[PDB]
Amino acid sequence: GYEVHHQKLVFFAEDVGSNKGAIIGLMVGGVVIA
Amino acid sequence: GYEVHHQKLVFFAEDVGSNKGAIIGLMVGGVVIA
Amino acid sequence: GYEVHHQKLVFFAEDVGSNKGAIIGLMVGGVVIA
Amino acid sequence: GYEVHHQKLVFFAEDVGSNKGAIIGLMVGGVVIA
Amino acid sequence: GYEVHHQKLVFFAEDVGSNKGAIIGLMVGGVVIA
Amino acid sequence: GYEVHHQKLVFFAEDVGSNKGAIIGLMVGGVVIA
Repeated sequence: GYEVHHQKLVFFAEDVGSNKGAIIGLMVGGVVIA
Repeated sequence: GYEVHHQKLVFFAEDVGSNKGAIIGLMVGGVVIA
Repeated sequence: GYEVHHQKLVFFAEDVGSNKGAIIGLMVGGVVIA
Repeated sequence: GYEVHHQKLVFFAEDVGSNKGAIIGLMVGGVVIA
Repeated sequence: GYEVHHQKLVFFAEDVGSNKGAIIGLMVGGVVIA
Repeated sequence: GYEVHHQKLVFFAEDVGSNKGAIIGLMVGGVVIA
C-alpha cells in the first residue's frame, strides 16, 4: 500500500514585469539569442 | 493498492505585465531571438 | 506501507523585473547567447 | 550579424519493432498505463 | 559576429525491440504505471 | 567573433530490448510506478 500526493512544482512563482529578453522555463535543445 | 493524486505543476503563477520579449514555458528544439 | 507527500520544488520564488537577458529555469543541451 | 543553422533533434533514430506497450516521444501531463 | 550550427540532440539512437512497458523520451508532469 | 558547433547530446545510444518497465529519458515532476 502506497500513497503519493500533493507534490508541487513551480517555475516562476512571482509576477514578471517589464520583460525585454528571453524568459524560458524549460528548454531542451535549441538556441536562445538575447 | 496504490493512490496518486493532487500533483500540481505550474509554469507561471503570477500575472505577467508589459512584456516585450519572448516568454516561453516549455521549448523543445527551436530558436528564439529577442 | 509508504507515504510521500508535500514535496515542493521551485525555480524562481520572487518576481522578476526589468529583464534584458536570458532567464532560463532548466536547460538540457542547447546554446545561450546574451 | 548572427547565423544559426543545421540544428537537429531526434527522438527515435532506430526502427521500432514488435511493440506491445506505450512508446511516447514527448508527454506533457497525462497518464500512461502499460 | 556569431555562428551556431550542427548541434544535435538524440533520445534513442538504437532500434527498440519487443517492448512491453512505457518508453518515454521526455515527460513533464504526469504519471506512468508499468 | 564566436563559433559554437558540433555539440552532441544523447540519452540512450544502444538499442533497448525486452523492456517491461519504465524507461524515461528526461522527467520533470511526475510519478513513476514500476
